[PDB]
Amino acid sequence: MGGISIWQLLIIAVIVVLLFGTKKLGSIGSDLGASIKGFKKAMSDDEP
Repeated sequence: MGGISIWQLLIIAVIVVLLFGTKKLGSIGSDLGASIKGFKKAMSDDEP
């Protein structure tokens, strides 16, 4: 924090994605991204 929010993430995410080779996110994000969707989806409901 202290200046890091979406902008830093954007540059970082872009660099990370090209530099990583778009292999990890696709390999880990598959279980990880999915886990959060299930998590967020589970808590997304029953909330204002």
